[PDB]
Amino acid sequence: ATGLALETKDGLHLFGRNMDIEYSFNQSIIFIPRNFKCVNKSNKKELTTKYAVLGMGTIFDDYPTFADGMNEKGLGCAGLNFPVYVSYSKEDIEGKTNIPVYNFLLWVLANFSSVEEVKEALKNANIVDIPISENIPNTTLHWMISDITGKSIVVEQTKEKLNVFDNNIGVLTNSPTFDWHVANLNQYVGLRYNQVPEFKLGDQSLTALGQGTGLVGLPGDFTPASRFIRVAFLRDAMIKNDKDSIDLIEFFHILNNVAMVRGSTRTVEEKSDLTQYTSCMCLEKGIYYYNTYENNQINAIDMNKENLDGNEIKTYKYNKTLSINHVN
Amino acid sequence: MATGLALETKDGLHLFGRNMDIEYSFNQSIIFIPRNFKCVNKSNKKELTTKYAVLGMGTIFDDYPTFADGMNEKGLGCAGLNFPVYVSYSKEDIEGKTNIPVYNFLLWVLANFSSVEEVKEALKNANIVDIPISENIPNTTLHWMISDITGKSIVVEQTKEKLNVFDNNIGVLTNSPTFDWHVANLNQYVGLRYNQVPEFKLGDQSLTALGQGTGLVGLPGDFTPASRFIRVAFLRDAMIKNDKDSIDLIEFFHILNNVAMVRGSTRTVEEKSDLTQYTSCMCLEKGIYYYNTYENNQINAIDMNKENLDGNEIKTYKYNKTLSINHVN
Amino acid sequence: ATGLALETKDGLHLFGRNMDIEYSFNQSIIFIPRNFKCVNKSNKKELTTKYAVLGMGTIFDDYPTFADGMNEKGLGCAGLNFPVYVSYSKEDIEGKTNIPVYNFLLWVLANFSSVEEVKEALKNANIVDIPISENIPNTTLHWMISDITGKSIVVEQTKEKLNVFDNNIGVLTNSPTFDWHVANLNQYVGLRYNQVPEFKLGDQSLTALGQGTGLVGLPGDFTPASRFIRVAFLRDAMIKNDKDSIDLIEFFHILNNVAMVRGSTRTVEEKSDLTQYTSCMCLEKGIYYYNTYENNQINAIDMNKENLDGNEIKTYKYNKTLSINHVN
Amino acid sequence: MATGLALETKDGLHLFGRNMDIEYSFNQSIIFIPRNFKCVNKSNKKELTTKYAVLGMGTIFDDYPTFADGMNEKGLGCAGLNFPVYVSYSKEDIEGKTNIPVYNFLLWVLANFSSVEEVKEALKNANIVDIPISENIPNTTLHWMISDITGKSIVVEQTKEKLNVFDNNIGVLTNSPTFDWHVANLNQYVGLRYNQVPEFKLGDQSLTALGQGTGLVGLPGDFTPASRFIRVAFLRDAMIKNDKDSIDLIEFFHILNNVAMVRGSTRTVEEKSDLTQYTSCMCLEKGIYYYNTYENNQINAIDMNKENLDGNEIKTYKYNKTLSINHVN
Repeated sequence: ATGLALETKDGLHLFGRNMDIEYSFNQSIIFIPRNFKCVNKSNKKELTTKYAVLGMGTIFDDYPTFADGMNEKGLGCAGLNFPVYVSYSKEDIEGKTNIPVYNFLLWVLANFSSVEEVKEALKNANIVDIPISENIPNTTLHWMISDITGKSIVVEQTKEKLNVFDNNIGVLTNSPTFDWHVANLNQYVGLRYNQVPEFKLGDQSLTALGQGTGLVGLPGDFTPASRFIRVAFLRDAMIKNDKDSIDLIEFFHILNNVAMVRGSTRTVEEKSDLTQYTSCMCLEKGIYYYNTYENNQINAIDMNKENLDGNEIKTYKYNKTLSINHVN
Repeated sequence: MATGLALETKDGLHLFGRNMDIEYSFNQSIIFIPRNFKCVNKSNKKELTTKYAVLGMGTIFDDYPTFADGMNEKGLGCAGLNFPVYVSYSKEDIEGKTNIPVYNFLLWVLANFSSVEEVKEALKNANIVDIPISENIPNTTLHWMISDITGKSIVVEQTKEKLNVFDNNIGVLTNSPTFDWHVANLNQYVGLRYNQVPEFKLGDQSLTALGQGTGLVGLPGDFTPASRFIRVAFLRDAMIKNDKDSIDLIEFFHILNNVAMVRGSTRTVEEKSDLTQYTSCMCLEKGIYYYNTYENNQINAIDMNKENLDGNEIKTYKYNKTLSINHVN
Repeated sequence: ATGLALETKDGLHLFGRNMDIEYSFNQSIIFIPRNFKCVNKSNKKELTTKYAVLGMGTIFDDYPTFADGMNEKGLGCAGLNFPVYVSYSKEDIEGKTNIPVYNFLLWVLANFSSVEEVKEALKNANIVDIPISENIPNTTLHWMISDITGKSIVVEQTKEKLNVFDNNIGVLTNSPTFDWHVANLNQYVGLRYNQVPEFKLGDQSLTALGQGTGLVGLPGDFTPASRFIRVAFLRDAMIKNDKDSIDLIEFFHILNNVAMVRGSTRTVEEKSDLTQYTSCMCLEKGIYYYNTYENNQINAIDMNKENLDGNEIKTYKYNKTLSINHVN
Repeated sequence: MATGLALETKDGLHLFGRNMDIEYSFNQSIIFIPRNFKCVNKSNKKELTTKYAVLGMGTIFDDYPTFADGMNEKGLGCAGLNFPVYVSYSKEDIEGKTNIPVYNFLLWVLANFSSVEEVKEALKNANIVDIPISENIPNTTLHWMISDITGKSIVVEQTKEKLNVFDNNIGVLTNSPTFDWHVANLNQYVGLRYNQVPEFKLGDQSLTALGQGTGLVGLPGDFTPASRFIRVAFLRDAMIKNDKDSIDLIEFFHILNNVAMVRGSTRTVEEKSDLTQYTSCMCLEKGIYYYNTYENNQINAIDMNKENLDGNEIKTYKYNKTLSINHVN
């Protein structure tokens, strides 16, 4: 799983993700209008949305849970895998605003409008390991949150406390912790985007045989660490050199580089780990762009073309049928 | 440029295409040439009458077509990839050989021959000469990949000594150094593993895998011809080994997406961004030319069978640079 | 700077280091006998040794400061560079056992006999930034401590508190923090010591053209992180496969691999960064083995061949003259 | 095996030697042969009378010497390194050529020739034949490096087609693939920097160097012939570029120590540990053979000028495997 935040040539903010899994999770695009009451049948817990929500997820006993999404105010949140360094409390903690793991994403999007608003509420917050339904256990997760100011934060609950890191890298991946990755970036300060044409090795002259010689040392594998490295420097390079050319498609070019291909990443259960879908949320415009592994054409769902004061949940069929434009 | 790829689908169809990695636009369009079309080079008066119908990406200077990558009606496909050094074109013609200009080699293969085996025989007494398409447009240093409906592919490189015709059992191609160098370089990566390594007992310390893809650690991530060659070769192999039965059109694109250049991270000495301008994919049996671009990632299809193969006009199609979004609601 | 701990084929414990610097620090081997009073002229601070000390260091106004050394009871300590993540308090902290940076190494060796003894005292301890002399500022440091039990710890004072990590890796380098390096090891679980002879790449057969194919992916550079990786896996490989063959010279073979060579590592001041010396302490026998960049022959100083109840500091000239054995 | 290295000291003396990377012992000792010594192979009755005095590492089977690496009185040095594939020895003799057995090539160079230029000319009509030193001891697949007091070095590799004699402007050598492959592989690492990169501004995030040697990130750390070749080549270059005036005997060892194999980390398929058994260094002008071992790291010197160069006996010296400690007190 890879998370990305970007700013277009005309002020707009793009925030999305790569979902990297070896399976399906019955996912669909889910729309929730303003003032919508949600009741969990299992534990009788209630949530009424203050803002309209649009994102990817699934529904259990009429209860919506999200993998990533955005609200009407331009706040976006993505839930990425966090294998070993995560730590949830099994029961509620007194004083703290206790949030069930499955419900954290919705809680961010339904209640708040800005990154700052989320920051403040998260000071007295705690993630509790209570499942959505009794035999549907919570997954190991950590979240990236971004808004229309261009600022992004990272939520990671360790054994010590709930950490809210400022994300000045603009990207998130998976384990280890965020501070580990930021420090790991220092190991790669020798990388150069500019072409290195020649090298004088004494009597022998060494000439570059192709482009991209200045990046030799970049890891090519699909581990969380390597993917963090690639996506961070690819992003940096684009901002530095081609800021005026950043539009919707550039978001996908960066993430495609860290996308898992069928066959190359095999689990111990002998399944192929794929980048099943890539989403991108235009926060200002309230549009959920996404494409899948089977169908690469960008599909757009606009929340402003729905009734935000509606009474029902609207869902959209996950598109896994390749769409080709026939020229002749 | 470039990365070349050949692949066999679950239904047993053969896909052959390429990435084009240049930092500019060469005014390209998709060119179609019918059977028995006489192509007249106005600069040097050289004729070419096509035996088979031809379709692919290229450009036209003075009514004369030249290809970067294409295919014919017989399911023979050819792609032209950059080859900086290690290539020597004969300045003047050679006596006894079949003298073929650099710009014209690609069309020569597609217009005259139906199969790879037919090309191999004809290339025994062949030479590539350094004659420009016009006066002011010099020839680019090129090397080619040719594939057909049998599943076999060849690499054609002209060195100072001779014109080499390698067998391509890897199914891939990039750029300099020579093909034989790249094959030998694969041996460095015999320790790569597609399977997950979950743990390692470091004496007293237990090391557990942080995420997926630990076996492929050591793979290069950069965009040099060599590093791109290794990635595309092993990614391909992995898909054949584990998922032979799921190979289809879009799998071709996923493989090449990994070795695709991104804006900003590959900067030429003339401070310009090198990008994967377009990715083409030719379904050889069906004669359909699929392609997307850096600007528009939707695959566009151009079927040559929908045209009159006995026509008398070269037909072109505009190069799509406008993103095609599907508005769901 | 690289630190290493090892166990011989016959029970003995070897602990030492690589000193990687672009300069000289007027270093010499320093011997201190039992019950020796040390008075700092600058700040009038006092220290009387409970145990005899032997190690590498220098002397300012009759005050000894150590880079690495051991005591008579078999406790060893090495002080390695810790650039950015270190944090010393400028003044003393009440309650805590405040220790000046320059004096920490001696404080460990003079007062305690075992790793456990040091662990206990370090619970209420703090490192204070007080210089040895007014214009001789303290360096950014973190320490590895090991004894005759085979156990090793790592002392790192961050902004939060004083951390004592259990070193089950048997090695130490430089920044980032120890927990960062231990986590970074997970990225390299795919490494194999065993030869990978062939690979079936479909119709093409790939055959190994030399030995050591299973290690492809190992970093070759001389950064603290890469050197941590190499030295940790080289150590592991030796324990696993050739435990019965581990003697004194094996210690040097491991560290030589991570040793800096003249010319390759240039500082911003255009100086060549070298592995100036490599020390190795046989903790049981009380022998300080070491060799330098100029002279590679192992030189041995035995503390038991000195008067441990003596009255003076004994020093030994740092050997930088190559010693060759003439066979004929 | 192996890694070969040539280096020029501050005083202008020429050092040539090698690492030997085998997982066993081949009963080796330092062999000395005086002028005009007749070496008689008892198995196949072939003669060799030396023109110059010879010294180096090797072994003796049936009173006949064979070298792994050595030098002569004239300052010509030669080393034999492993060459798994890409080498083809002629099974039987070739008509017209100078037929030289594999085991005998090293001594042939040192006994008959004084300079590299003299060797080059003689190698024009030369061939390496696959004749064993005895009946039951087969020839190892080898390739050689020859250097002299001029500072010039050559690489000699016999392929299926011809006997190649490359110029060595890198001053280094390892093993398979061929020399020309390794030279081309250096081009992949043009972005390596000996100088420290202190910082990198990643937009909003400031990245500062954790330690020293950030420019050389991307360098391979493993012990394959290729990875060893790259490290030894650039480490050498760095020392010449920045510290030309500090080059002396021990600098030779520091360079090779980096590409030296450590016990346990290089495991053969026969589950044995591959080690750098010995590291030799020949001072060509002075005729002194310096060497250390895996067991004893102290450099041992054997001066050939201290012997009677007009002697009538082959003289040997025991291979030192006992650690030499200097007891200070």
